Amino acid sequence: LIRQLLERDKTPLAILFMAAVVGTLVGLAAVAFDKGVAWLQNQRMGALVHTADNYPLLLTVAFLCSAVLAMFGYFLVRKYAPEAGGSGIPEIEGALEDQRPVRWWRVLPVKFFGGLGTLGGGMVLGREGPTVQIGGNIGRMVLDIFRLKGDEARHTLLATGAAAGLAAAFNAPLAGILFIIEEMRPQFRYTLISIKAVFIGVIMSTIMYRIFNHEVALIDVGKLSDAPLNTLWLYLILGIIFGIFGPIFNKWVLGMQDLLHRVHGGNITKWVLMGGAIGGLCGLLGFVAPATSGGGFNLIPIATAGNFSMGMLVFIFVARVITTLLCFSSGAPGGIFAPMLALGTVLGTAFGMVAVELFPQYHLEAGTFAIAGMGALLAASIRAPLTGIILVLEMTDNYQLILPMIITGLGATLLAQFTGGKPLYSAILARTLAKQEAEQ
Amino acid sequence: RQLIRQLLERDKTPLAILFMAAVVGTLVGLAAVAFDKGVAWLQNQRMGALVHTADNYPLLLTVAFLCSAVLAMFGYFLVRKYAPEAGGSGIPEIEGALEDQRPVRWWRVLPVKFFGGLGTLGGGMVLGREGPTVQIGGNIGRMVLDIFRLKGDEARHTLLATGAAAGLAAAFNAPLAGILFIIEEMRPQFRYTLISIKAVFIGVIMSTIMYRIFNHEVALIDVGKLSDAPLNTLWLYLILGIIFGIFGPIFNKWVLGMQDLLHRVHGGNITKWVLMGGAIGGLCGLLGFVAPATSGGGFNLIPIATAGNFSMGMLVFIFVARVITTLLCFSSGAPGGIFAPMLALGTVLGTAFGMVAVELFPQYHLEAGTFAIAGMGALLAASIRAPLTGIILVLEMTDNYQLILPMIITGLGATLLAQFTGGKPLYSAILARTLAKQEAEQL
Repeated sequence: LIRQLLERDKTPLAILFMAAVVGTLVGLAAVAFDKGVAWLQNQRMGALVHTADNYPLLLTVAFLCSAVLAMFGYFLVRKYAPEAGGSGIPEIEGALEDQRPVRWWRVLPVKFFGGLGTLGGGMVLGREGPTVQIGGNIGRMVLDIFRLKGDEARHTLLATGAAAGLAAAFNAPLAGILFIIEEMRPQFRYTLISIKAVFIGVIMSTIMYRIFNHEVALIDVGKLSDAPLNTLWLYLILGIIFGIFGPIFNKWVLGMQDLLHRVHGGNITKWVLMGGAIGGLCGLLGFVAPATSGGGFNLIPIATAGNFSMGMLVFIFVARVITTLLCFSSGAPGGIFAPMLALGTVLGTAFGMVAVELFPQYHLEAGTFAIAGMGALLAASIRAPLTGIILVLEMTDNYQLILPMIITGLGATLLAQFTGGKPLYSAILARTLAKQEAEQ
Repeated sequence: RQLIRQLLERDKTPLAILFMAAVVGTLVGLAAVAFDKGVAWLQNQRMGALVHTADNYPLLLTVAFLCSAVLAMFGYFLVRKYAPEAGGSGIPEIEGALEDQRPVRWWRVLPVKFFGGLGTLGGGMVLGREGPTVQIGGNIGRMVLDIFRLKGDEARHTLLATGAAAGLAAAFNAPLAGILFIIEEMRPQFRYTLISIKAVFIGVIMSTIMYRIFNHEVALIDVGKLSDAPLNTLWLYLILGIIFGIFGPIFNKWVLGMQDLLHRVHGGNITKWVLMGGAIGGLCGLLGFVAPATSGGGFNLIPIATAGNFSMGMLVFIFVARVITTLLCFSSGAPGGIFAPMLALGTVLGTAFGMVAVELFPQYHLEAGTFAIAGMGALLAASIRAPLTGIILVLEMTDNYQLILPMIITGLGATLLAQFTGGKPLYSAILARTLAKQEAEQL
């Protein structure tokens, strides 16, 4: 009696089956990207050990290999795909609506190969941007394979691919679910089946991630002490000092974009030569000191343990802000999410040392502010606290301090609105839509 | 200075909303702490009285029957008079008040939900403390807004939201599930304004602070670290998801039939209603001493059934004689929620399916107790259709965050087979029936 009624409910089960195949296709193409970025990074620095007789020659070999990888990425991006260069999240936030197209023809080779080129070279970016853009474009690709002309299936499978990309870029299933409901809330349908397709995508993508990697947390810090009471106002003070800083590192990106848009003009023969020099200089800076340059997913346990002085922390913070403004605002095919975690961990440790020095009788531990700083800086700069305070907990497993994290996320997202500020993934989207409308 | 004075009075209208959200958070923190201390004192006093007068067995049976029936009649007569809307699940009468449907009364709801809702729950009925305090928060948000007469349109649907969120957060010690409840479950009712979503955060943290002041932070359920679920038994949670998805609309149709089946035993008058409900509360207080895991508050068995073990026949007896008493003690019209009895109904079927799976599948290295954590958030997601709240709510109070993937697996299965098989959310169907009654009593 079920088989005759199954045809009456056929077309939602079609969307569920496409969500189940998206959760395999991305989640395989995410683990392939992660293994590709693990390759030719340790292989790149292992190609450096048999040439230690001439140290400037070693410097120039590191500079040239990072520069040719960045030039490969920028040449593969600035040809065949002007929509690939950037953080990826606005270019599908405008594609959940009918404002920006998802052209999977020439992005899914381009974003993957350019992300390998700009991430194995050692630039500051961190892969969730390419992983979510690849996920959304796979969610658009598989709807072209099995021909479906529904005007809601393409809005459902894009959100399913985005959720299943973010749930494999971070091993964060719950944050992969809530990223759609928080960051892409005005670009969503929620018609009682587009939460189920998102669930199937997140489940299958996390299964295909954990079937290859065996790690309980992407950032391996142990069980820190739980934050007691009568010391959560220090987390509120950290929230205030991040809410002041939030729009400052939201105006700086949009200023550095307009600054670096004129150093090359519009032709790719200057953009490639500028971005290759930027990526090579960042690779040399990563060889010289592997704390100022490099991706965001190093240095977070090293800082949250407390293995840094105050002057080293402020030098790492200044040079890290400079290099994450230089290596992302040039139209790079990488993400700005993980460098925000690096900046948050650095300033959280720099505040935790101060809070331990000033108040000894609170019995503090300077790692807890380093944990809360990422979930506050994401809330201050992208204006999405609910999918930040779980994205920094799904890969840390420090669930005991879950209340000061909400306190500092609230304190960041309040003073990010008291000061005139906007979400970065909406400011970039509105700016490129205004640029496209001014062009056409 | 003059520049910060000019910027201060320009934004005086959202800042007043945030300050009232802080006041609502502190008030529901004090109210829920007083509610938990009241029901704890009532349960401890009743058990101490029965232990003191436990000399002869028929006398001990009769005094334990008269207790939690005198309190039940005091919790029913004070509801059926002065407050015809209080005696329900608490939450749907403010889900129909996030809109403009139901009136948000604080005149005769707070001294009803904090007198009868204390008296019929501290006596030891099946219903949990989740239901009263969310309505207490949503009805004290209007009291906070009406003590200073702000009278804004965006203010009322913000202080009806932060009261519910902070009431849930002070109920189950869950500062994520409080926000996620009225982000996900209240999606057809709550309006995003980018200031209300800050006011809800303010209310949730300022109520969780006033809860963690009085109750020391360990857990609500005493299961520390169960075994993790590897990537070989993840399909086995999906079968329990299918089972709970079938049980989804099979449950809360018994509620739908019982709410109109117990309407014939008393009609509509107060005297036969309170005399039926006194016998119901006395039967439940008797079953809370004859076999003190079949009935009660619903939290006295979850560290027992999750960590330790019952027998299989004992577990199916607990499940059957718990289904037969949850409907009997809730659907009469009592002040109490179906979060905690739903969790108690989920953990027993989870432990029973775990004891089935550890015997029929020996070659999985299965710990049988870890399926009950999935079963709680599976029956909750199947009968309320709020999976994203139901995962994080049981994860806030069991602290087994090492298994978050089988939780989403069984929530997916439960929601999918509760949507394919024709079912409705219970907290929306109760609201639809009460709205139909309100529109039909006039015409």
